[PDB]
Amino acid sequence: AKKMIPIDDDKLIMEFKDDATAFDGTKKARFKGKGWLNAQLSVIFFKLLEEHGIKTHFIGVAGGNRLIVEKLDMYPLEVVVRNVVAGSLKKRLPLPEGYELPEPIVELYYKNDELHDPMINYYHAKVLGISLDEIKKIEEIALKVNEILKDYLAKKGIILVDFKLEFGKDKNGDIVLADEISPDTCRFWDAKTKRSLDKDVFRFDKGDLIEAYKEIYERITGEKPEF
Amino acid sequence: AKKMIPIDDDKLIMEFKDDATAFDGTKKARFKGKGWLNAQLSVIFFKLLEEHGIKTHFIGVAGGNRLIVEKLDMYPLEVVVRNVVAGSLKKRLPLPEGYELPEPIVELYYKNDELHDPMINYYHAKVLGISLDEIKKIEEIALKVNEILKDYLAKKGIILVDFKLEFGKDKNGDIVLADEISPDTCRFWDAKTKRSLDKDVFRFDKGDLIEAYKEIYERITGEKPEF
Ligand SMILES: Nc1ncnc2c1ncn2[C@@H]1O[C@H](COP(=O)(O)OP(=O)(O)O)[C@@H](O)[C@H]1O
Ligand SMILES: Nc1ncnc2c1ncn2[C@@H]1O[C@H](COP(=O)(O)OP(=O)(O)O)[C@@H](O)[C@H]1O
Ligand SMILES: Nc1ccn([C@@H]2O[C@H](COP(=O)(O)OP(=O)(O)O)[C@@H](O)[C@H]2O)c(=O)n1
Ligand SMILES: Nc1ccn([C@@H]2O[C@H](COP(=O)(O)OP(=O)(O)O)[C@@H](O)[C@H]2O)c(=O)n1
Ligand SMILES: [Mg+2]
Ligand SMILES: [Mg+2]
Repeated sequence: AKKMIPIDDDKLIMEFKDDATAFDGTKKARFKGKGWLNAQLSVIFFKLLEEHGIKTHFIGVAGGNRLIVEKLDMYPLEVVVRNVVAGSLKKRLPLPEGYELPEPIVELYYKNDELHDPMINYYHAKVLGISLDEIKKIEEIALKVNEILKDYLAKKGIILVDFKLEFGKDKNGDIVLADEISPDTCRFWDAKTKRSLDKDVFRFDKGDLIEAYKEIYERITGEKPEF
Repeated sequence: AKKMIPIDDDKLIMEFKDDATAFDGTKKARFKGKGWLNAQLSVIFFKLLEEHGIKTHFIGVAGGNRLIVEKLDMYPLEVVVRNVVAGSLKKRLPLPEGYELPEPIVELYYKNDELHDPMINYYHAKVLGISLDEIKKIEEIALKVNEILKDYLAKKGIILVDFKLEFGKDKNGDIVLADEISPDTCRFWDAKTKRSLDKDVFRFDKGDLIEAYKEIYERITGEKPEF
């Protein structure tokens, strides 16, 4: 869904594409303007998190669908935080879609195509070269990001159902929030109707993706998308 | 593979059957004497662990295939400890069968038929009513059991590849080792040849199960099985 283009030893161009993919790449479509929306929303979320003292890779914008970001030594992880039961959590817990969790759940996934991103725990992570201290710091950050995003979104009639983060290490060996934060990588539900305003619209044919992503953008910024 | 028969409020009969099952119950056979072997080996392992200060449910033997055990409030968990890469670990880590782990891996599985025993982490466990303190105590015990069994077995030319444990709570709220410890619930490899002396013989048609289980029994006790 994104192009990464080097600049020097220090930074990268992160370009968001109009392509959407689901079910291990077996479902595909293109949505004009999706790249733009995902980029803008990432910018907005990264700026919010920075103000709250979250170290992120965001440096700046490079016009349109492109962000300027700090190059990191990436952890091969996808870190999922979950507030409300949806998606794959229904295969691990005998709870219905929409069940409100008594506290957030953090799941670790091994980012590995050959193995299709299997869930892992702290012991697997250690065998992968990720110390317990590092894992603990990663989850601590993910849970803080959760709090800030859910609070900020709740005040806008949006429930943060779950979401995925990625992380890397900077030259100082600090753990820095990376990749993207968009309706591609989060579940957003309208607080009243409880309907999806995210990639689930594309996954399960729930309506128009662009319209749902625009709606998210409008309800967050108070403005209509210019493209 | 086992019958559980109540006695009073305090204890249960644990009866080991000759039935073997694999691949979510899609492969089945009966092996005369398997019940006997599994019972005896469980007794031997529970006695070893008790001597080492592991609290287990073992009370006594009730002749033949039947053990007397303390009734516990069971945790709905299967706790897997792994020393050498085998089985499902090959789908989570890009490592070959027989790879020696730099340290043991503990995996938690939600004992749930509808969901087919999915792997879980500490956060899922908490939603299931299992506190972090409880999980930490459970893994602490599993890792101690690992050390004792692998040491004791290594001195007998047997590598403990991985194994599954189960636990419950007694009336004092102590965490007590439960269920069974047998060639059904462990991977045992001959140290020299590295061949399976466990249920994998039945899983992948590697030879005779009874002969492999007898071999385990003989190499552990120094005596031939009487039945
Ligand atoms: N700051 C960063 N430095 C280096 N790599 C990054 C950074 N942020 C994200 N990445 C990586 O760049 C890629 C972004 O493109 P994406 O479409 O997400 O690829 P993928 O299909 O591998 O997830 C991902 O592999 C992601 O982990
Ligand atoms: N001390 C104990 N008290 C109560 N239940 C136990 C104890 N030890 C084992 N169990 C449970 O009894 C059953 C033993 O029979 P088993 O064939 O293992 O059944 P299952 O197919 O459910 O694993 C299991 O459900 C196990 O969790
Ligand atoms: N490879 C992945 C997997 C999940 N996710 C996101 O992480 C959250 C958890 O998704 P999930 O575990 O239910 O997986 P799916 O339902 O997406 O298959 C969802 O918001 C997904 O959008 C992601 O961005 N990338
Ligand atoms: N339901 C289960 C699952 C695994 N196990 C044991 O736990 C260890 C880990 O097995 P595994 O995770 O590779 O699963 P399988 O290879 O048995 O499918 C093996 O020694 C199994 O014999 C068990 O006793 N009961
Ligand atoms: Mg990605
Ligand atoms: Mg059992």
